[PDB]
Amino acid sequence: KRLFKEGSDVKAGQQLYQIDPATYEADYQSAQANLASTQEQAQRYKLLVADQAVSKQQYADANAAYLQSKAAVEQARINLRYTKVLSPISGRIGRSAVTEGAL
Amino acid sequence: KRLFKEGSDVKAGQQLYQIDPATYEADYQSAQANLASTQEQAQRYKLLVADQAVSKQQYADANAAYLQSKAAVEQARINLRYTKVLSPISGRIGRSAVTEGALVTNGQANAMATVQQLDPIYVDVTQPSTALLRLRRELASGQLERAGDNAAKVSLKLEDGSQYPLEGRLEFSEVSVDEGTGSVTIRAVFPNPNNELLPGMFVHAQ
Amino acid sequence: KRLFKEGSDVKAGQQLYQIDPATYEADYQSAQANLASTQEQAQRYKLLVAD
Amino acid sequence: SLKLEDGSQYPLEGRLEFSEVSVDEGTGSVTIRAVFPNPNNELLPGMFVHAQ
Repeated sequence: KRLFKEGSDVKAGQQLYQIDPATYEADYQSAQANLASTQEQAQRYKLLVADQAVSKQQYADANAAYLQSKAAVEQARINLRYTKVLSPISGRIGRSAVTEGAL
Repeated sequence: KRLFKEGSDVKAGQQLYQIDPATYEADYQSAQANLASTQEQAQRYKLLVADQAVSKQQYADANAAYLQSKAAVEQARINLRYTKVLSPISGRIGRSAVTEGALVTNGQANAMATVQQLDPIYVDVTQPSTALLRLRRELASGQLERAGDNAAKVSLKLEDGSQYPLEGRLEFSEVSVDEGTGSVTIRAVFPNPNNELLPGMFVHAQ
Repeated sequence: KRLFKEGSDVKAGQQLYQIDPATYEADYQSAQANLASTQEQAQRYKLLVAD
Repeated sequence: SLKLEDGSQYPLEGRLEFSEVSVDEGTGSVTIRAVFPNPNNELLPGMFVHAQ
């Protein structure tokens, strides 16, 4: 959708466009699922090496994936956020040089 | 299939194309099968740790796969949904630049079809910034037939010279300015219920 | 469910139990989805080698 | 005050800041900016005008 009237007045921070978020929203929820998982996995292993119950290697590999996840999620979050195009400033906005459905 | 007549009228939300859903529909059903499985597996293990019957590790790995599945299904669902191309808006759709049996890719540059709303229809008029101010005044006073909160009533004279049977509003809100020539462009809105008016016509608002 | 009264009379062919079909029913629909897919894929390719 | 290209006299009055904004080192000319209020959008960019 292109939620603004060509020639109208918009406020800085106002959503001007909406990029189909279906998948971004999807990847993000996916990412978070993963993180929630790995995080736990790690936090647990962190107490097992503490008791020799698990090799330093294992806990390493664990905390390794945990970081990877945390990383992925943040990146997912950012892309999702960008699906809502906003107006950098406040002023009069003109014609939309892009058509709905455009790519 | 390409379920629409080139040159016809489509309603927003109307299926315009149908991408072979064979595999997507297949992957989706597949995904759901998997989820249905892992989900149960997890829900069970959740009661086993509750009774030490199973290590926290196992229940973890379980709920882990469960989440992965739930994830996959949702993604499957979305792709399947996209196999049914729909019209973003209501209007007149032209000639499909894609024929049944063709291969289409998500991200492809060229666009399959193009819909257009032609009723009402705009008439882009360009005047010198000064001239627009003038009329804006003539409106504020009364020298002009107030059409709306900020528009004047206007008639249209086609290129051939004929008088367009209907009357439209000429909104004074600027839509674009040519900082170069300093010219302004405003829009008139006329009714076009019989599609007598088409884009590109050179006309004159009176 | 265990749809029968202990001590009752049952007829041969009568459902006596019901195992949660949730997944089986799921795998089956899944399977058919797949087949419907591959089948088409094949039937098409059968005419392409032909040419 | 501002006088439009049609000769009209823009009602509102504005500031003419003297801090230079740019210099055409070629012609040595200097460019400064006036700041007028435009609450009704009567004023649009690209208008050739005179600051009085």
